[PDB]
Amino acid sequence: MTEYKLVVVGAGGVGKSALTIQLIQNHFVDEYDPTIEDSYRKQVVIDGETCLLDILDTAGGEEYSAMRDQYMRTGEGFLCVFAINNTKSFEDIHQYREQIKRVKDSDDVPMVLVGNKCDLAARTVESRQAQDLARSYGIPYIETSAKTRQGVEDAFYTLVREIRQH
Ligand SMILES: Nc1nc2c(ncn2[C@@H]2O[C@H](COP(=O)(O)OP(=O)(O)NP(=O)(O)O)[C@@H](O)[C@H]2O)c(=O)[nH]1
Ligand SMILES: [Ca+2]
Ligand SMILES: [Ca+2]
Ligand SMILES: [Mg+2]
Ligand SMILES: [Mg+2]
Ligand SMILES: [Mg+2]
Repeated sequence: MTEYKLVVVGAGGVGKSALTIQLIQNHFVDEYDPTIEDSYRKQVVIDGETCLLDILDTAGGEEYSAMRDQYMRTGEGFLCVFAINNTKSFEDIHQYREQIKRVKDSDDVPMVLVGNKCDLAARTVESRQAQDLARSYGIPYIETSAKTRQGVEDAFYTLVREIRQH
């Protein structure tokens, strides 16, 4: 069956792990344990196709950049995650995108921009601001909450649908 190798990137604390765990394991991780490099695999049906998702959950932050380079190399699509209550995380996105382009040696990599923590009310990144960034990259913008599950399947499945257009 078809395998989709997805990679989740973005600043520390934005919810990469919580998103992945919610998708794969159907619960919300409330605590914060920084990630080094974790993988999850699960068989799912997406648009009638039985397939295997292989999801790489990466370490966030400029300090782990070198480590990510090699682990990121076989990624077929990337979720670029910021949190809607963390302006710096949004400002950091372009650096993650640039890393992706470096590791894939391509300007045309399947990606989705994800604004996570949309259950929180202390919003400092407005939807339109993120829409505009995504538009510049030619990719979708989707908001998610790993806490409530809002948008979580949509984000990951949309990434699969972007891979399929490549
Ligand atoms: N309210 C709310 N909290 C969230 C959401 N997603 C993650 N969090 C919280 O934010 C914290 C960090 O989440 P985590 O997934 O560990 O972040 P990360 O991006 O994997 N960090 P790292 O790069 O260090 O591994 C946790 O306390 C988690 O519960 C969300 O959608 N809503
Ligand atoms: Ca929990
Ligand atoms: Ca390279
Ligand atoms: Mg993590
Ligand atoms: Mg503002
Ligand atoms: Mg398209």
